[PDB]
Formats: sequence, C-alpha cells, structure tokens
Amino acid sequence: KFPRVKNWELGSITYDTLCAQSQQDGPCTPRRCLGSLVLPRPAEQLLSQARDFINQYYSSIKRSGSQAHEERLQEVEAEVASTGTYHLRESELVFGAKQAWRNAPRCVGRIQWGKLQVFDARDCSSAQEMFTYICNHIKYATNRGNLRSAITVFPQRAPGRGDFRIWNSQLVRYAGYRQQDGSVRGDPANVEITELCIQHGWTPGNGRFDVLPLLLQAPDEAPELFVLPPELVLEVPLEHPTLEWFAALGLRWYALPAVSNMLLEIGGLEFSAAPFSGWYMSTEIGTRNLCDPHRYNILEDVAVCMDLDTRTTSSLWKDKAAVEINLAVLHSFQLAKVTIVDHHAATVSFMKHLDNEQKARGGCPADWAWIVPPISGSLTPVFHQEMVNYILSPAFRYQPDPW
Amino acid sequence: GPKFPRVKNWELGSITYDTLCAQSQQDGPCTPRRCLGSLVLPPAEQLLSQARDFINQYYSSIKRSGSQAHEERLQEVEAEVASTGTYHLRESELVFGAKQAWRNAPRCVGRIQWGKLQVFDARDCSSAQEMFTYICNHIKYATNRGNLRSAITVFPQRAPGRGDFRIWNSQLVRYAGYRQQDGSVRGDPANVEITELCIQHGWTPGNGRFDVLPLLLQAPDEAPELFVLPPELVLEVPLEHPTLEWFAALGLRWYALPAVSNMLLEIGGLEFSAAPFSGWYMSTEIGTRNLCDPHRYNILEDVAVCMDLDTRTTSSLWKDKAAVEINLAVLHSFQLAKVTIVDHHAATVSFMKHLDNEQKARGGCPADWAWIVPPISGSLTPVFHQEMVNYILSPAFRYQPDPW
Ligand code: HEM
Ligand code: HEM
Ligand SMILES: CNCCN(C)c1cc(F)cc(CCc2cc(C)cc(N)n2)c1
Ligand SMILES: CNCCN(C)c1cc(F)cc(CCc2cc(C)cc(N)n2)c1
Ligand SMILES: CNCCN(C)c1cc(F)cc(CCc2cc(C)cc(N)n2)c1
Ligand SMILES: C[C@H](O)[C@H](O)[C@H]1CNc2nc(N)[nH]c(=O)c2N1
Ligand SMILES: C[C@H](O)[C@H](O)[C@H]1CNc2nc(N)[nH]c(=O)c2N1
Ligand SMILES: [Zn+2]
Repeated sequence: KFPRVKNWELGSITYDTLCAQSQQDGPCTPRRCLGSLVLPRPAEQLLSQARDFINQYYSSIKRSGSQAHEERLQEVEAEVASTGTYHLRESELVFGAKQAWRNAPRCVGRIQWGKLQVFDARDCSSAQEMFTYICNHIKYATNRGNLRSAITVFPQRAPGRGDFRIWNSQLVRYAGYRQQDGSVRGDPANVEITELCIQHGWTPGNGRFDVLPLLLQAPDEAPELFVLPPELVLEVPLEHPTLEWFAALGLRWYALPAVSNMLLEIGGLEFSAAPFSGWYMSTEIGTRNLCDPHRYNILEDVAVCMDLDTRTTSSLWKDKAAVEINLAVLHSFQLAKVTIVDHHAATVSFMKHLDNEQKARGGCPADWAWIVPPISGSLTPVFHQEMVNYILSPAFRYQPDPW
Repeated sequence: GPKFPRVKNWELGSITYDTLCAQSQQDGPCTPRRCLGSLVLPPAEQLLSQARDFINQYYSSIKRSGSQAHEERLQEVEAEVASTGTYHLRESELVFGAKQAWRNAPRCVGRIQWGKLQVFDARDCSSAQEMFTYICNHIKYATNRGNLRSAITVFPQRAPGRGDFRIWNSQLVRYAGYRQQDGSVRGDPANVEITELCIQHGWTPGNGRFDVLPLLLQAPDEAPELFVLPPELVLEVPLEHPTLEWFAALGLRWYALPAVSNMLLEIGGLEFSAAPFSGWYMSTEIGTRNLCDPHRYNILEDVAVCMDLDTRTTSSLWKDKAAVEINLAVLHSFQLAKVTIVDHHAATVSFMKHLDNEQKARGGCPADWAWIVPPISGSLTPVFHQEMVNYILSPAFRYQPDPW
C-alpha cells in the first residue's frame, strides 16, 4: 500500500511511491504519532550503503551498469575489505550533498536543490585550516548581497578518532549574555555557546547584536577560537517602509544563514563538519528570531510603539505587530539588496517543487509542521496540502554537541 | 528517562512523558517507515471487549472499580449481548461516554471545557419529525440568546437489522452554495453538494450568499425529509470592523452556533450515528478558514482592495494584513452582538492549561498538532512550541460515510 496524498484546496490526489525507498525508521508507530517532535530519541552494512549510493550516482549520469560503474563498485569493495572504510570521488561528493538537500523533509527552499556550490575541504588538518575554508565559504556565499547556496565539506569521521567539528550552530550567531538577574541580553538561543566562547578565552561585549567568534575543533584537540573579520559578516539594519520610528529600535539581522552543527551522511560516510548556507525566508527572522518569546521577544515593544491595545488578546495586537515586523525585514533586505524570499513566494515555489518531484521520483518527503510558515499558515498553499514524511539517504542529520 | 514518548515544550524547556497512549486500543495511520499525521482522513465477542472496556472506564471514573456493582454491571452487559447481540447504556453511562469522547478528540482545542457539556438523551426518538423537535430544542438551549452553552443530543444507536438515524447536513447551520452557469459558486462552496441534495428533495432554493439551508433528517429505513428552521432560532451576527467604517458595507455575516451533525459517536462498541454537538466558535474558524480559504468565501482580495493594499506582489504582505483585519472584525462583531466567541490567543492559552490538567489526571493528552495550532499567527501562540502525541482513545467521535 502506498499513501494517497490529497490537496484540499484543489481536490487533486497523488500517490507517494518514493517512500518505498526509505532507509531508516522515523519516530511513529501504528499505536501513536510522534511527528511533532523536533528531535529523535560494521563493514557489511557500510558496504551495502556504499553500493546503494554508488548505484544512485551512476544512475544520475545515465552511465549505470557500464564499465566505470563496475570498476567503481570494485574500488569500494577493495577499499572497505582492507581498511574497513572508503573515500568518495569529488564528483560523487557533489552529487551526494545535493541529494542530501533534496531529501531534507523540513526544507521549504528545495526548488533550489540542483544549484549548490560544493567546496571540498577534505584535505583539512587543523582548526586554522578550517578557518581558512570558512572564510572562503562566507565570502563566496554572501557575494555582496547576491547570495548563492554553498556547502563546505570537512574530512569524514574515522573509526579511530575524534571528529572535526564546528561548535557554533551557525557560522553567524549573536551573543546571549545571561545577566545577574536571569534576563538575557542578546539572543537567548546562544547563551551556552556564548559561555563556551568566553571560557575558551574570548573577551565578551555587551551589545544585543555582538557577532560571536567560532570555536573550531580538529580531532581530539581542544577547540580553538577564531574571530570573523567584520567586513566578511554582512548585516542589514531593520527599518519599516512607513513607520519612521522603527529604525530607532536599532534592530538588525545578518544576511547569511549558514548551518554548521549538522552531520552529512552519504553512502555510509559521515561528515560531522559540513557547514551549508542559502538565503533567509523572511519569517525566520521576522517571526521566529525576533518575536519568539524565548528569542528576542520584541512583540510588545513594537505593539506599544504602534500604540495598540496591549491589555487584551482580542485586539490582536500580537498579530498586528508581527505583520509589521515581517514587513520591516522584507523592506530592509530589499533596500540593502540582500537576497530574501517571503513566505508566500517560498511556499508557491515549494508547491512547484512537489510537482517536479512527483514526476521525477514518485513522491517527496515533507514535514508539514516545518513547511507551513509560523504566521498566516492557511493563507499559503502548503497548508492545504497533505504530505508524507520519511527519511531518505543521503541526508542531513542531527548529531550530539561535542562538549 | 522512562519507556513512553518524551514530550518537550521548546519555549519553556520542560519535559513530560505520555503514559496514556498505552491505553490506546486502536491504531492510527503512521508506521516506523513513514509519517501520515498531515492527512485529514487516514461483531459478537468483539463488542464484548469494547463494552467491558468502557464499563471498566465508567467504574474507575466513579471510583468503584472491582466492586460488586462493577462486576454485576459486566454480567448484565454480557447477558444482554449474549441473547440479543447488543446492549443498552444506563443514562449516566451515556453522559460519561459523551464527555469522554470530547475529552478524547485529538483535533479539538476547546477541551478545557470538556466536563461542562449538557447531554440530551433522545434515545427514544422515532420519526424524522421528532428528530426535528429535539434538534430545535438543542438549538434553543445551546444558543441561549447569545450566551452559548455546550450540548449534545443523542439519538437512537445503530441496531442490527434496522436502518440508521442520520442527519444528512454536516452542520445544523450551513449556508447554501449555488453552482453557477459560468462554473463559479454563489455562497459557500463547501455546501454545494448538500445544497443540490436539498433541492432534489424539493427545497425551493434562494440565490443569496448566506441562505440558511434546510435540514435533511432520516429516520430508520426512510427517505430523508426536509425541515426548514424557523429563522428566529438561527442567531446570526453581521460583520463590521471597529475602525474600518466600510467593512460593514460588505454585508458579510456568520451564524452564532457551530453544531456538527455528521459524526458518529462510539461508546463501548455502541454507535450513535446521529449525535449532533455544539460549542462556541474560535474566531479563526470564521475569520481565517471560512471567510479566507481560496476554496471557501475567498474574500481576502476584496478586503485588501478596499484597504488599498498592493495586491500585485506577495511581498507587500497584503494577504496577512487583510486576514488580520477580517479576524479582528469577527471578534469585534461577536463581542458587540454579545455572542460567545474565543480568540486564538485565549483559546490556545486555555488549551495549554488543559494539557497540564490532563497530564496530572491521566498521564497525557492525545493531540493533533497541525489542527491545534491556529491557521494565522501560529508561533505567536504557545501551542506552536509544544510537542504533542496523537493517538486514538475510545469513547470517540469518528467520521462515517455519507448516507447517499
Ligand atoms: C536557498 C535558500 C533556502 C531557503 C529559503 C531555505 C529555507 C528553509 C527553512 C525556512 C527551513 C526551516 C528552518 C527553521 O525553521 O529552523 C529549512 C530547513 C532546512 N533546510 Fe533549508 N533553505 C534554503 C537552502 C538550504 C540549503 C542550501 C540546504 C543545504 C544544502 C538546506 C537544508 C535544510 C535542512 C537540512 C533543513 C532542516 C533543518 C532541521 O532538521 O532542523 N536548505 N530550510
Ligand atoms: C466549546 C467550545 C469549543 C471550541 C472553541 C472548539 C474548538 C474546536 C476547533 C477550533 C476545532 C477544529 C475545527 C476545524 O478547524 O475543523 C475543533 C474540533 C473538534 N471539536 Fe471542538 N471545540 C469546542 C467544543 C466542542 C464540543 C462541545 C465537542 C463535542 C462534544 C467538540 C468536539 C470537537 C471534535 C470532535 C473536533 C474535531 C473533529 C474532526 O474534525 O476531526 N468540540 N474544536
Ligand atoms: C532551530 N532549528 C534547528 C537549528 N538547526 C540545526 C537548523 C537547521 C537548518 F537546516 C536550518 C535552520 C534555519 C536556518 C536556515 C538554513 C538555511 C540553509 C537556509 C535558511 N533559509 N535558513 C536551523
Ligand atoms: C436506559 N437503558 C437501560 C438501563 N439499563 C442498563 C438496563 C435496563 C434494564 F431494564 C435491564 C438491564 C439489564 C440487561 C437487559 C436484559 C434484557 C432481557 C433486556 C434489556 N433491555 N436489558 C439494563
Ligand atoms: C474536516 N472536518 C470539518 C467538518 N467536521 C466534521 C467538523 C467536525 C468538528 F468536530 C468540528 C468542526 C469545526 C466546527 C466546530 C464545532 C464545535 C462543536 C465547536 C467549534 N468551535 N467549531 C468541523
Ligand atoms: C513543537 C513543534 O513541532 C516545534 O515548535 C516546531 C514546529 N514547526 C517548526 N517549523 C519550522 N520551520 N521551524 C521550527 O523551528 C519549528 N518548530
Ligand atoms: C493538509 C492539512 O493537514 C489540512 O489542510 C489540515 C491542516 N490543519 C487544520 N487545522 C484545523 N484546525 N482545521 C483544518 O481543517 C485543518 N486542515
Ligand atoms: Zn506520524
């Protein structure tokens, strides 16, 4: 049996047959659905994931079952048989990274999946070197406001030894300073990484938008501190197209969303440092990062400037302030010529992606709770679209924090 | 930690474990290999175990579990089943079961109110005309001149070898949907089919955007029959906006009483195929889904044009700004008309209080995140940041096939 998938706005029906290729088990059983949880709770098998991945690569280039195809499967068998592991060709790595993005059920930006610059950094042997590669990535990805998707791939995990790791969850993060009295100055999401930085010797500031240094770690070594050169870190002050006092709030955000704590798995190999970046969807900044209660939490302050009736929920002051904040983000990014996409444009392009994927592959793994944006859900088309969530490889996965 | 689902609140950092899911006898649509949580829709000795189960639940609820009364009720149930193949619920069993079915409904955000539910027994009903008197009575009590009270009326259970009692309409109040020559719809496109059924059974149609439909009511093994609700029983609220003076000119309105009439109520294996129940609205149901879905009244562009927004580019957020104002108009006009309504901020806050009560009372609460989170301003409400475990418990409200 294959899932019947319905869109309730159009009345149309598809069948997901792609999920039959699912590698791994998710959190759900017939007795209870755990879909809304954010986090999850040797050689024969590395070999089979390797074979499987190599079969996909050769299929992708239509040279499947050919000479090169069997010689490569032989290489993999011969390398695993004597070292217990193997290595990807650079073009196999490029294919894997793009497929890992393609497969990410929670990503709304997947229409872009084929366009991704891949920097091979597997020849790194120190924290210093990683920092070199990280500066290259940021300078490349930012491209003065004209953002380009990219991923840098540091050396794979190895049975012996500790992992290459970037300790920060993103390459650009604002410090969060826990005050005497429990309040937080800056981004509350970053209190622990901020504390790690200081303790590994960083001199802190006391702003709300102090860009953190990076903690980079080469195997079985103490991590090292590196400051990003400020001219590499593009930022957009926030203002509103009609509310003149908004700029006064002194709010801002960085251009480049570069996730750096996830693990990339391709054909059994695991890449524990492989930072990747695209461009922001404006609700991530306008709704979540600035309005979440446990993040910068600015709703009430804006509502008061707007001079709204804060005393009651039913004046919808929250809803109103949130819309002006998102509009400020969009306006400000467009003004500064920095790539951003609104939640309506993004979800329309994601619907076109579902359709492309339906033809290309027979389905598309999608996580409905993550795909529908955090404001105006049912005003976007994805809300009315049933989706099927499941795990395909290559994949991005969570991994434990290295400390 | 323990061997049950760990549940996290990401805003507050707190953790619970759901042990209630262990009580689930019925499976849902998910498996280890894929999640189907976002899909809208996924006996003999068999009756006996559902019955025995429900009777145990009843005796626990009255703290008389294991008692001689408890064991005599079980034998009473097996006696009756054994000789007729079915059995009857005591009155208090039916009240308990109705409340528990609402308590159990994973998609309902209003469950903080579950113990406060007025249950009309109409298990004696025996004609379509009589079902109509009960329904009028329900609408009268439940509306209460604007001060809405939750209620369910329960009609006779399925019975082996006799047809069912059915209310054909999906709600007791529904606006007509008239299919046009040009292929569009006047009124509510959700009601096209029921509207066409009503006409085919002899209703003379209107041609307004808000024509109240008649009810089609079917007694056992009979063609359904048509009943027009007297207009003074159907309370309606004209929509205006607190500051946008022109909003009233749009002539939009909504009824006071949300009453669902097509779900099956299942209690200890018995099936109440007609058991309409009503509460009060949460404002986003009307202001966001009913008035702004593309496939419903679809008014967002009309309202944004009147507000003079730039509807030619997504990035002006015209949709979000118009939806906010339509929601504000629904809240303001209900308040003004003194008709009970609840906004999505108050409703979700209260539902978090419900989760905390149920966590202490039963060790968890089955809940369907995609339906509990409201269709605007999702992450500005606390439910967005609450993980939720979804499973089926009984007594239950269930979907059932349409009778035609
Ligand atoms: C091109 C512009 C892109 C946009 C607008 C975009 C949008 C998003 C958004 C909004 C999320 C949810 C983020 C959150 O709520 O925390 C997300 C998740 C994700 N995206 Fe993207 N994305 C883009 C590019 C990329 C790229 C280049 C990759 C990797 C090569 C990627 C992989 C992911 C993954 C793995 C997730 C899931 C994160 C998790 O499980 O926590 N995306 N995307
Ligand atoms: C008292 C005020 C109540 C409020 C505010 C309320 C709120 C809601 C909302 C917003 C929904 C989701 C509707 C949708 O978008 O389709 C819903 C679903 C539901 N509520 Fe309520 N509810 C209330 C009372 C009741 C009562 C009195 C019952 C039954 C005794 C009930 C049983 C249900 C059920 C069974 C569902 C979902 C069934 C489904 O669509 O699959 N609720 N509730
Ligand atoms: C709190 N969520 C988990 C943190 N995390 C590991 C994360 C992962 C992502 F893929 C994406 C994001 C959001 C950042 C992002 C990343 C990318 C590549 C594009 C984009 N528009 N936004 C966070
Ligand atoms: C409100 N509905 C009835 C209350 N109730 C559970 C009950 C009533 C009886 F008269 C007798 C019994 C005992 C079982 C039994 C036995 C027989 C022969 C018939 C019948 N209707 N019921 C239960
Ligand atoms: C896909 N399902 C839509 C139709 N349907 C069967 C339905 C069922 C409900 F319980 C509730 C609703 C929503 C109406 C409602 C019903 C009640 C009792 C209270 C309230 N605020 N709102 C619809
Ligand atoms: C508990 C809940 O699943 C959690 O808050 C999720 C919901 N959906 C989300 N969707 C996106 N895009 N990002 C998120 O962080 C979350 N958070
Ligand atoms: C496809 C998707 O599951 C469907 O549109 C759901 C989503 N969430 C919902 N939530 C509520 N309260 N009501 C609904 O009708 C829906 N529809
Ligand atoms: Zn599931």
